[PDB]
Amino acid sequence: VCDKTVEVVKNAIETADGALDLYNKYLDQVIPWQTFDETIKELSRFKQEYSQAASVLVGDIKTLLMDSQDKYFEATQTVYEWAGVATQLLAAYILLFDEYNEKKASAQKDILIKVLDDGITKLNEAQKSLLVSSQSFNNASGKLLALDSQLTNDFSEKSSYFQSQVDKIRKEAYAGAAAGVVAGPFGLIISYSIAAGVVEGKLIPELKNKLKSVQNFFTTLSNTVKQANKDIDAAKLKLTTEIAAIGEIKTETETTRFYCDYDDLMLSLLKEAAKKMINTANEYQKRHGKKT
Repeated sequence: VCDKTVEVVKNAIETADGALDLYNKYLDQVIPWQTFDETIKELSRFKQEYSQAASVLVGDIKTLLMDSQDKYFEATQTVYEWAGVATQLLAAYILLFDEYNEKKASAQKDILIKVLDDGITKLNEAQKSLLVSSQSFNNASGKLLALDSQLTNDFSEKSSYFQSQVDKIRKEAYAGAAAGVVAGPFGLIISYSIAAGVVEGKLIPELKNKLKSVQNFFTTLSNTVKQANKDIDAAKLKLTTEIAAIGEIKTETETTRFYCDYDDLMLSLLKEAAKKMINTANEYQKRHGKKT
């Protein structure tokens, strides 16, 4: 009757492991969290130079990115705790094979069920955080679209904004000395001969270039936020399936007798299945700050 018991336990461990791996090898990897962290820290740059409307957008975008990041870490710390429970519990599971008996088999059953049970609990808590993270990415992406529209309007050659900058640069250059340099918006530095229009219509292309690069930046962020959103959505969807499968597996395990006459292969296969999740959990915790 062993091979059914073996099936159940292997499936239990591998299923739990696969859910953990949706964080460990998917979420932690395919979303550029680090890039987002750098971006958040930079977004206040040049805040006073944006139009009133653009400024509000950029600000709101920053907050929403901070929230998305905060929520992914909230998810991470919940799953971390499960990982820590799983790694110690599965090591005990492995050791209980030593000088096996019916008591130890019963102990193994309690251990597996706890790992599954704690898993369902923690992963479900984590889902709520992932959903919020998702909704903040989504709201951010919408605002990034509005911002792109706002900037096209602002940076348009015939706009009040753009003209207000062209003449500011001109005034400073006429009030300055020849063969100097003039500072513009968003960091721009220009040579006196470009600004004063010694060669007419050659200052504007410099301003256009700067403003376009600002817009290109927000477009790159938009593309990256949109992709992050699909990826987080795909993971949390897949997690809903896996959480439910863990639930069915827990119920089956509860009605499963662990004490049987396992052959050598079966023992090895069971130990290996447990070891693999232990490794996954250790790699996860180490990435998220677990110190030796």
